[PDB]
Amino acid sequence: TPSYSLTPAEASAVAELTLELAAAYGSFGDPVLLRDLPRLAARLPEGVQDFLREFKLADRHGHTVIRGHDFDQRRIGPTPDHWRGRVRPGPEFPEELLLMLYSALLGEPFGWATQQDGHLVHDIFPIRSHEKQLLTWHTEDAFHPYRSDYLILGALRNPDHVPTTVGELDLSSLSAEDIDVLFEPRYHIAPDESHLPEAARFATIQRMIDERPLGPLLYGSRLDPYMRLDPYFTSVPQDDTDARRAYDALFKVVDSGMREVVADQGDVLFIDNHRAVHGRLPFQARYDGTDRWLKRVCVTSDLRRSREMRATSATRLLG
Amino acid sequence: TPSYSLTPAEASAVAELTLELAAAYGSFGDPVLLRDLPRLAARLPEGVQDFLREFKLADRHGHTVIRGHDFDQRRIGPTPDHWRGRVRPGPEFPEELLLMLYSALLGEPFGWATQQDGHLVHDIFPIRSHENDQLGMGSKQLLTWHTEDAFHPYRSDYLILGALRNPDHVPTTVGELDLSSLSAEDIDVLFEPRYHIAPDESHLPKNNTIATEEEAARFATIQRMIDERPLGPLLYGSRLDPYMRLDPYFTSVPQDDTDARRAYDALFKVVDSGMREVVADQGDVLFIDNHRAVHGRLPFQARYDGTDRWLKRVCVTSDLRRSREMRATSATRLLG
Ligand SMILES: N=C(N)NCCCC[C@H](N)C(=O)O
Ligand SMILES: [Fe+3]
Repeated sequence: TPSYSLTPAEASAVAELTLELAAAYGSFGDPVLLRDLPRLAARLPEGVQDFLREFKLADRHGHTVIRGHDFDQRRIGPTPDHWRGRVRPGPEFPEELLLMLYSALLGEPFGWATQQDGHLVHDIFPIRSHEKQLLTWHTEDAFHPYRSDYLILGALRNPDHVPTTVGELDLSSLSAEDIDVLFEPRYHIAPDESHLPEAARFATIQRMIDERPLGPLLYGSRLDPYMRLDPYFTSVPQDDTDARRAYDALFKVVDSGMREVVADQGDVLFIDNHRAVHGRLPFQARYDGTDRWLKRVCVTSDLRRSREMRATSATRLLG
Repeated sequence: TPSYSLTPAEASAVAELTLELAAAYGSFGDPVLLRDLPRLAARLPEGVQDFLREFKLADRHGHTVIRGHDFDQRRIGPTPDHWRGRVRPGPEFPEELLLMLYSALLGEPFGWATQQDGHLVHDIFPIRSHENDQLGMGSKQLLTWHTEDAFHPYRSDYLILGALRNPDHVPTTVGELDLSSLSAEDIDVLFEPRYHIAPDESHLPKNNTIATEEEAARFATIQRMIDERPLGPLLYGSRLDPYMRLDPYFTSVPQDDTDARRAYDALFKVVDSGMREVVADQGDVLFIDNHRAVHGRLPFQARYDGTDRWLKRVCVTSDLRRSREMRATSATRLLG
C-alpha cells in the first residue's frame, strides 16, 4: 500500500496554508470557500497533489495515507463532549479545511443533511450518550446509489493508537462462476435508520423503499471488480442458491483479508469506498478531553448525479 | 447567457502558458501530462478559473463561451486534409493543451476508442471523401441538433469546442429547455420511463469487436440495452429545472402511448424554437452542458484548400470510474 511521508518543510507549508485559509474565510458556510477549494488546493505542496492524483487515477488501491502533518495539539484544544449545539468552526478549523482541500483534489465534498446537523466535516470521537463487541466491517452506505466514492479520515489525535480496519477484494480466491453470479442484480441491501434525532425529494429513495430492487455486489471490471458489501444489511432470496453460495465465498475472502491500519496523530487515511471496506475496533474511552479524535469528509466524484435528492442546485447535502 | 471575454493581457498569458506546456510535455500519450492537468489548469488567469467553476457549480445555463484567445495562425498552419496519417501532436498542440486544461477544470477528459483513433482532442474539419455524410467531418449536410449520445449511460457530461479558425463565421446551433413553455402534465410524462432511445451505430456491440471474454464483457450492458429495449425518461434530475436527453433521430415514442406522443411533440417544439445560433469564431472556446443543451451545426461549402473551418473537440466526464466496465484497463480514458 503506497503512502506519502511529508518532510518537515512540507508539513510546515501545509500547516501555514491551513492557518492562512482559516483566517481569510469565515466557515464552510461561506459559498466562496467552496467555490475556491480546487484552486486553493493547488497551493499545497506539489508532491502532495501529485501523490493524491496518482492514487485517484491508478484506481488500484483501496486505501492510502498521507503521514506526518503538523496538527497543533495546543491550538486544536481538548476533545469535545458532543457535536450537537457546539459552535462551528472550532479552533481545529485549519485541519477541517485541510481535509476539504484534499477532498477537492479527489472530487467534491458532500454530506448527509440529517447526519451531524449536515456538517460537511464529520466528527469522530467517543460519546457517553451514544456509548461484548462485534467486529464489523462495511462499505459506507452500500445500499445507496449516491454513496461516497472516497472517504477521508484525518486523525487529530490517537493517543492509544486504536487502528481502523480496512479490507480489499482478492480475486484469485474466487471462482469465475461465483464472480459472474455476484455481478448480477440478485441481492438486497437494506438502508439505515438515522431518523428523527420535501415530498418530491423524499419520494426518490422510495424506489428502493417500496419496490426494493435487487442490485449487484460486484460491478465495474470483471478482472478487477468494484464492490459494495455491507454483510449486516445484505439479503438474498432463499430460492437463489447460487447467489447465496457466491455471497458466502465473497464474505469469506473479504473477512479473512481485513487489515488493521492505524491513523496516528498527523495521519490522513484515504479510503476508496468502491475498492475497500472499513470498520471500527472497540476501545476504552476516557471522556476527559484527551480521547482519540478523527475528522471525516465524504467525497463524491459526480455531484450532479445526486441532484434529485438535493434541496437546491447549490447544496452539497442530500436528503 | 453568461460569457467571458479575455483582456489582451489574459489572452497573452494563456497563449504563453500553452506554448510553455507544449514544449515541456511530449504528447497526450504522456501519462504525466494527464496526471498534471488540474494543477496546470490552476496556472490559467484566475478570472477564467472562477468563471468556469461558477458555470460548473451553478448548474443552470446550458452553454457558455470564453472569447478572445490568441490562436497564432502562422504557427497553427493549414487545415489538414485528413485526421489520419498526421504527425501527432501537430503544430496546433498548444491549443489542444488549452482545451485539455479547460476539461480538467470541468471534470475529466475521455474519448471513444473507435473515434479518430481514440484521440482525446479530436478534429472537426471538412474531409472531401466525407462530404456526403452527416458528421463533424462533413460540410454540405445539415447536422441536426441533439444531446450527444443520448442513449449512453456514460455519455459526455460536457463538450468543449475550440475554434482554431472559422473564416466564413459558420455558427454552431445550440438549444436549451425553457421549462415554463410546457404543461405540468407533459413534464410528468417526460419524467417517466416511456421512451426508447436507440444507440448510434458506432456503439453497437456487433459493430465493434468483441471476440474473447475480456472484450465481450465490455459491451454487455449495451448488448442488454439492445436486447431488452428498456424505456426511459427524456427529462430527469430536478422537476423544477430538469436535465434532458433529446436526440430526435434516435428516439421512438411507442405508438400506443398517446400521452408520451403528445408530450414529446410538445418538448420537441419548445427546443426546436429555442434554437440559437452561436458563432465560435477564431479564438472562441464553446462549453456545452450535455445535460442541459442540445447542439448541431449548419451546412456549409468547404474549399478543401487548407483554409477551411477547423475546430478541436474534447468530451468531459464528471466521473471516469462510472464507465469502468467499458474501459480496457483502469488507466485508459477510452470507452470501447
Ligand atoms: N514530461 C515531463 N516529465 N514533464 C515534466 C515537466 C513538467 C513541469 C511543469 N510544467 C512545471 O513547470 O512546473
Ligand atoms: Fe463506516
